[PDB]
Amino acid sequence: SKLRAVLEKLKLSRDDISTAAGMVKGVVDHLLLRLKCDSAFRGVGLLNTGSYYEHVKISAPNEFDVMFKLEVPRIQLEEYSNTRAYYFVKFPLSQFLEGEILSASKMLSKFRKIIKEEIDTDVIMKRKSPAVTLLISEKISVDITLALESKSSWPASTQEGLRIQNWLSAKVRKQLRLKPFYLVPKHAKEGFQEETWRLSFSHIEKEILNNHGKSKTCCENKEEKCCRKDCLKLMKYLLEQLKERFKDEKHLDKFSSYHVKTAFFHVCTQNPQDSQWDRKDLGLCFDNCVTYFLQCLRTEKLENYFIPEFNLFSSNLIDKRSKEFLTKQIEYERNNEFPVFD
Ligand SMILES: Nc1ncnc2c1ncn2[C@@H]1O[C@H](COP(=O)(O)OP(=O)(O)NP(=O)(O)O)[C@@H](O)[C@H]1O
Ligand SMILES: Nc1ccc(-c2cc(Cl)c(Cl)c3[nH]c4c(c23)CN(C(=O)CO)CC4)cn1
Ligand SMILES: [Mg+2]
Ligand SMILES: [Mg+2]
Ligand SMILES: [Zn+2]
Repeated sequence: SKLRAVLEKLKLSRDDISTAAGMVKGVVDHLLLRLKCDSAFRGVGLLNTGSYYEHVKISAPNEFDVMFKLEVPRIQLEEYSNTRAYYFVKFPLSQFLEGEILSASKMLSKFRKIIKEEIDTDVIMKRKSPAVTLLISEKISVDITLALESKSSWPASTQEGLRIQNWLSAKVRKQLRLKPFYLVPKHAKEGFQEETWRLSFSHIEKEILNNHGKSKTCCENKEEKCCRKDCLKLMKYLLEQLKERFKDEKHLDKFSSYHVKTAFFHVCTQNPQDSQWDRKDLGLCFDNCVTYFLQCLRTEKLENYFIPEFNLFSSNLIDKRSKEFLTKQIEYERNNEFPVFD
């Protein structure tokens, strides 16, 4: 009942939803119209992503993630430095070519420049993530991310990813792998290799979260109201609260809600049946998520759900001392019934 009461507090107000949805639409629509006038961005289209469009945004609808996707035919990818997730792209995009290489930084710079010049709305741009980040009315943040869309087969680094066959089905895995993949202008470390792009499957994360049960009717009727999204919301709030309490501790700076989202997908793979997420077992299901995440921190292993050889918890990305620090705080919370929720 304590956790149910937490979830009630995390619910988004209907009035805040209605107001925020309109504020975002006015800004997104204006920017799309302007970008389409530029020869380079003429084919841009909207793809809504992230927690709001997955219905796992908590507390307030004050942060929205959108991709401005651009179909680019006939791309050839070259993996950068065995990073598994970062690539060079080769083939009105000639202005962005360095030789045969399509520069992520040059395309992002023009995209940001156009947005900056274009912004009944108070809109400011936050300093230069692949996103151009806007703040509407001092309240609503919007991450606008240029994304190249490729309709080709997914890169080889994904061959063993997306291990959903025992949960969502092999047929679904095959359908999802026929969808496009995206490249966003987030550069690999080098200093950054400023031509490099990063693979993204944010659209598939949304597809899974909004169609998340083994039963096709999961969450469509009162007898099948599972606790999967509630558990992700509680894990997100646990991490948010810890990061806020420890905001002056560097140890928590590199953790993000994507770490809990990725751990959560792995728990769904481990626990594929809807009866393992029954509403009446909320506390146990949340505990399964917390203990799984603790195991990831201890073993220093959290594979990207789509790119298994990309380890989000590698010491190259997050120091061992930082993972041990977060382990200590989560263990204290688990051992004391989550006082950070009170
Ligand atoms: N480290 C990462 N690796 C890959 N994709 C990422 C990473 N961080 C963020 N993303 C993607 O960017 C999207 C938006 O990021 P963000 O707004 O930080 O998180 P979110 O999923 O929307 N949850 P929230 O904290 O509620 O905003 C995520 O849903 C992911 O698809
Ligand atoms: N609309 C979207 C969706 C997906 C991506 C995105 C994609 C990839 Cl592959 C990576 Cl590694 C990413 N890292 C970050 C993001 C991102 C976006 N992001 C936030 O949204 C912070 O609130 C920062 C950090 C970007 N914008
Ligand atoms: Mg978000
Ligand atoms: Mg964001
Ligand atoms: Zn469900």
